[PDB]
Amino acid sequence: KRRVVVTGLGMLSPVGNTVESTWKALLAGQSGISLIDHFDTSAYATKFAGLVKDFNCEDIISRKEQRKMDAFIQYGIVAGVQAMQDSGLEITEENATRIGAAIGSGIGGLGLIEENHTSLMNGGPRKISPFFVPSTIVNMVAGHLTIMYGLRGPSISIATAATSGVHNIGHAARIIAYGDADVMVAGGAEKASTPLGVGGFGAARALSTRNDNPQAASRPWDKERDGFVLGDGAGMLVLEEYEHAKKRGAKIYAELVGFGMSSDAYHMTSPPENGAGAALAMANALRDAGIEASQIGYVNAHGTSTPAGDKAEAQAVKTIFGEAASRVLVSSTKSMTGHLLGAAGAVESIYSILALRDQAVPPTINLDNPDEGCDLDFVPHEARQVSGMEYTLCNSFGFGGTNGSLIFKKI
Amino acid sequence: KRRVVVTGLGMLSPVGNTVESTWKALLAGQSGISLIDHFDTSAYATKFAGLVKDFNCEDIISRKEQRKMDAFIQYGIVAGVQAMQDSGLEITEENATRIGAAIGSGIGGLGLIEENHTSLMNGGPRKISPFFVPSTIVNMVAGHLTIMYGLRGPSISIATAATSGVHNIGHAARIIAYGDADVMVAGGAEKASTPLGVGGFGAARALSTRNDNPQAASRPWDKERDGFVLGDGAGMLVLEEYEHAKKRGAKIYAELVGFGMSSDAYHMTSPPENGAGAALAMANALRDAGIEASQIGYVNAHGTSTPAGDKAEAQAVKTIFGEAASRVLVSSTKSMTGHLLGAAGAVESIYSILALRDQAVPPTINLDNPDEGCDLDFVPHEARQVSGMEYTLCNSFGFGGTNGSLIFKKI
Ligand SMILES: C=C1C[C@@]23C=CC(=O)[C@@](C)(CCC(=O)Nc4c(O)ccc(C(=O)O)c4O)[C@@H]2C[C@@H]1C[C@H]3O
Ligand SMILES: C=C1C[C@@]23C=CC(=O)[C@@](C)(CCC(=O)Nc4c(O)ccc(C(=O)O)c4O)[C@@H]2C[C@@H]1C[C@H]3O
Repeated sequence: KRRVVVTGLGMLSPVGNTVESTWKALLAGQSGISLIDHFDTSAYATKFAGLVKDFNCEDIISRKEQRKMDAFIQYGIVAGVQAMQDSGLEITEENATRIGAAIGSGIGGLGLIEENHTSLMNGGPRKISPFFVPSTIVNMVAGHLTIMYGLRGPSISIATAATSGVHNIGHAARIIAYGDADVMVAGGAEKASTPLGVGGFGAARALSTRNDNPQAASRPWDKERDGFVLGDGAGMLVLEEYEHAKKRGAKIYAELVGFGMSSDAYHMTSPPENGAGAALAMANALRDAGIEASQIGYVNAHGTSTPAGDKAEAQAVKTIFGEAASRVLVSSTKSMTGHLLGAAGAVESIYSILALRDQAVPPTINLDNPDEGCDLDFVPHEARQVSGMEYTLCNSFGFGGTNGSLIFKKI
Repeated sequence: KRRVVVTGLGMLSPVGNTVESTWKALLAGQSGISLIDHFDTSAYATKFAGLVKDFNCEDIISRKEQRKMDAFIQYGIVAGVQAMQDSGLEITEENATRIGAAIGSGIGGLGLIEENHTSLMNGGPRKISPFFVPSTIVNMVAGHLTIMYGLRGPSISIATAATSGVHNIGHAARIIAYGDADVMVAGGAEKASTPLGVGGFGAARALSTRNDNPQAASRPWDKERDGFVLGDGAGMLVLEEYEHAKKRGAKIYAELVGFGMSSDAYHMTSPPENGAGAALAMANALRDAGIEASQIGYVNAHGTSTPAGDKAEAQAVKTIFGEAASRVLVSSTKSMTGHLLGAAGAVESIYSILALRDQAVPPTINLDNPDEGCDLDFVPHEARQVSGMEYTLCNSFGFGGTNGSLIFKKI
């Protein structure tokens, strides 16, 4: 039976352009939310987001290649290179066939979709860029990274809205465990802070409109919450079969032990009050890992800061953890980072892993006045020191009622 | 060890709005390509495509729900309902948790992306539809079908350009075999025949521009070929664990025995001359199925009608089949249907299955003057009667160099 471990990490987020800088900022409760300045937000109900500050790909992507990629792909590539470098893995003719990728995005290249469509409206199809398709489609991060590293193994890209990051990581692990690969770079990337992204999610009445205090906007489980805050970035993990990792002397961050999936079968853009779908996904991951709920020390929640979404997950956690419900720590790092959509489950899996390494759990900031009758410990305001934590669980749910949960185990 | 079989089929294509009507047309060598009339093609270099004729969802999708979905989702839903009905499966509180979906698309809702962006350009973000996001994103076919049927099991959506259909079907099978589900509705849907789709792929110099003879445009392996022909539609299969199918008396079309994946690691929009990536995917599927190349009776090719793409796959088939290379039949149904992109591998898996049932293989029409020095039997012009065919193989390759192959076995 093939075990899967994590041997490399890469990340760009609204609170940092590296894995360690991001983690340090989160443990310090720092918000990465600010006013948007790259497009005129005068007519927009929401005028802020979690932006990647000073993104730099100068020594990573050539000038000729950059022009063929939407920002989401550039972010995904940079984070993937960080992960591959961190892993110390060396690609050879002999193992190239055994290394692949599972990397997705929820919405893909909105920026270049807008640019190409604007061009078409203004001057006809002759003005569409030859790069339109490959610069926008969701699977292009995987495409570029395999070419860059000479990876010939399986490559897939799961696009399940906010569940993407978790599904790609989960299936990369399945692929390795099944025997189709020994290593996979997996994760997600997103850059939806554009007119269509902000305007689109705004049209759905899904975003916080707290323009007067952007850093206090994302407040999961707080009574004054009014929708999610969009965040940009990318998270990538190098997953690897255990004996393969040991043989080459890899550094091992944690083990990936459980992966659960479910569907709400309720409504396209809202969960059932019950949180039955969320619960089933967590139950499935626990069964996959062969452990009980009481063994989980921390749950990095989906917790987007929407009125109904946050309540359903709290109900789901209560259902699954029962008597232990008050003893597990639960936090939503989206309180600081915003919602990275297709990259959310990827960066949040990284947070779940580092929590095991450092035995420290990041807080749900802004939780000033929690919804009434719920006795869960949402790690409000300040990071928490933990002691003999062996397992963490990461939840990611998505439009369409698609759910996913991953469980990581220390060492 | 859990075996996976096919118990239901659903399909909309340019040659028919049902599984049997489509198959009858293909065995008869009928083209489904015609001039586009739903948008003004005056300024477009390519003015034809494979369109779904007289699509009807009146008794399937309510008027209230139709307005929330791009055409690709409406096609995917109709084909999924056809498959679920064909399967005879009855969803209960007891099995709901064991039934899921793996359905994707390569490009998603171009039609409604254009409509929403046009609205934004003309009147600001206030004019974007509240349905923008859920009406366009790739995972919405899976989302709607799970809600419609009350499916609570795993739902994923793989978006790997033209490889989508094969990857979704392959991973649905993996999910069942692993134990995460007993049944999965899997496949793909696409409706990229819009200004951005035709103009976008046209900008890349990837489409045939034979406007004076649209039905002769798609001509895989023919010397006068000049790019692919875009096709719309959707293909869905109900996959099911073997003992589960038998117990309820399901009708069984074929068994899914092998699934292989690879990456070219060559170029974003073209394969290597070698076809090494295509070859590895077929090799992987053969190994997964535990059989030799000589046992395959028919290969339904990726064969899009591009100069370099068709040559690389012919080289790959020669590499894998060697001495048997001239004895296996190879055909590209895209010669009649056009390229359904994210749905191509789904409808083509259906063709691969029916070929086993009927012991008949559809032709590569338009193959008037085959490229020189290649001795493969591409089933030119006319369908072929076969005799003791036990295995078929379906190839699907995609931008980003991502490849996939599936192998189906009779009974
Ligand atoms: C149907 C409704 C009712 C409505 C009312 C209260 C709410 O909380 C929101 C604002 C968001 C629900 C949600 O959490 N969806 C939801 C979900 O199910 C799965 C994933 C996500 C995600 O962000 O990743 C998500 O956001 C909904 C959205 C739309 C309009 C609002 O009035
Ligand atoms: C890089 C080039 C060179 C060029 C020259 C000859 C060709 O054949 C085409 C027209 C298409 C190659 C191809 O088959 N890609 C290709 C591929 O790798 C994987 C999938 C598909 C698919 O359609 O699903 C596909 O189409 C390419 C496209 C672009 C411009 C042309 O001059």
